[PDB]
Amino acid sequence: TKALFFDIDGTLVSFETHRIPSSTIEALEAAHAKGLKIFIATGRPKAIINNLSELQDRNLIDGYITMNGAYCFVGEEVIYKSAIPQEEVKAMAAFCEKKGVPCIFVEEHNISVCQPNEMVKKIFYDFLHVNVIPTVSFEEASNKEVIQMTPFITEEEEKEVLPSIPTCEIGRWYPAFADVTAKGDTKQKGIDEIIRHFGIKLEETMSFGDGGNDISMLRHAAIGVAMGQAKEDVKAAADYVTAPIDEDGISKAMKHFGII
Ligand SMILES: [Mg+2]
Ligand SMILES: [Mg+2]
Repeated sequence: TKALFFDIDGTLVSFETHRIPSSTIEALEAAHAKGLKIFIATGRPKAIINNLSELQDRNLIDGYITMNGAYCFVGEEVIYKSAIPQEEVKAMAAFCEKKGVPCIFVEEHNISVCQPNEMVKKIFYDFLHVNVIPTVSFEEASNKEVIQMTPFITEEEEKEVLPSIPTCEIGRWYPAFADVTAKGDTKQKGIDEIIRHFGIKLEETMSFGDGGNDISMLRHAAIGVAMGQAKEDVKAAADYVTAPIDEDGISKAMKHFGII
């Protein structure tokens, strides 16, 4: 194994404590010293990655896959970025508008929210301490080149709009919102973009995840690891199920594979 891909929330950072376990930091320091490249693979836009300062201050991250693979970069170099078909951006906007539900629209250098409600303030601010996202109208947000949109819709509502965003990927790990990206843009695409830059082969990758939006990279990586507390469809997509995050699941999996 030469490249490791880690989802953030529920894989590196505990939803319960909001911290990265000490054994995870120790395991990544050991893998780093042995030459393994360590990559983040998150549905979060770079703008709101505010919980990795411990890995970042240790300079342990070699590259970032953000917005579920639609925005990837290594250092200061953007190696891959896509945008959602404008008509599908308009369709989702129209849908959220009709339904009276919030929706975040993320651009390369801007992030906005349309019709924010308590679910938005609670989840992103009170819970994840994310910076207040500026409010804008559905009309304005959907006139920009959007890399990822995050409608706060349930799985049932989702079924309602699928028909109007026919080529988009939808990744969901929570019942209250999903991340929508262009055709083919999932963490699996992010792995491919990243490894090409380092001359690393797919058979030399390992991914770690706990959510629905991790299923494609768990299947795609040579070895996929699901966190012990992930739902069963996430575990079924993996080659190995490790312990829950707060039971040293990352360090245990890495030890089990002989990486450290
Ligand atoms: Mg997660
Ligand atoms: Mg696999």
